[PDB]
Amino acid sequence: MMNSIKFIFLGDVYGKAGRNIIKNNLAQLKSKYQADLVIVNAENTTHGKGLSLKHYEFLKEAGVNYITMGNHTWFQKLDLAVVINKKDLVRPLNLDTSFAFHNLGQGSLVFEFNKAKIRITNLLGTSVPLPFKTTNPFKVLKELILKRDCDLHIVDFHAETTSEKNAFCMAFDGYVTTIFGTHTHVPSADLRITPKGSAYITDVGMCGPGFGSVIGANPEQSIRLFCAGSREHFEVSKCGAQLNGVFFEVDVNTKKVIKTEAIRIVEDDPRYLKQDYFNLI
Ligand SMILES: [Fe+3]
Ligand SMILES: [Fe+3]
Repeated sequence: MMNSIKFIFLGDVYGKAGRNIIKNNLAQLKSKYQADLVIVNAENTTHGKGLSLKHYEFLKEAGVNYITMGNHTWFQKLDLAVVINKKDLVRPLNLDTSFAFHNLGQGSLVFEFNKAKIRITNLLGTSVPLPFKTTNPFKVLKELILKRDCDLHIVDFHAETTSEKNAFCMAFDGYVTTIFGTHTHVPSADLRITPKGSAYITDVGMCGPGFGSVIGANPEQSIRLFCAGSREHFEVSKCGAQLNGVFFEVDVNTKKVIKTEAIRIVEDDPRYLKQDYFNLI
């Protein structure tokens, strides 16, 4: 018989484009994989940064069960007290006490699902430039692990560097169920069940604007930044869309990952064809 739990983890939700492609495909995907639970990083949901209450309910009504965040966790000030306090939402645990919000919400949570105590933890890589101070991710997660209270442990490591990501993978490989990297907005072809029985991927990717955008932003301001050096406001792209995620199923008994598959959907937009960014635009 052997009962397992089938999950679906989606990368950084970015703007209206990300919101829409998830609403239009989650049911189908949930059905295709017979998924039991859906987890998503929603750090870029509202206007490319943070999550409004309105958008939190949207994701919730779209089928999302749990949410992890990142460096833009606290941008939507108006509803943060209410949003990040949501019981099924986890923010970076890795926060230094000098930072306001160091105690606003959960950095890790536990719930049980069919004879299984499941833990979801979110952390910030030391390689990510932040306006505030953070504690060491490696040390923090190690201490949490030594607390030994969970059969499954899902980790969303929001980091910038491939070296920090893989060093993290090497450090906690068998001590956790999954180590999924996020933050670069580009999926890696890294996905696999590790030699120790965990699931790993350098970066899940993003759920937001598609080809014709720069990591979710309008190309114009981006090209200018890298050319002239102008600091002109970033703008959310409305060009097409992409959905990136990971499907994985554990085994409640051995609590080892038994299967993994990368999930990807790309929608091109004809409006990109009319663009001529070459005129360093
Ligand atoms: Fe992001
Ligand atoms: Fe980020």
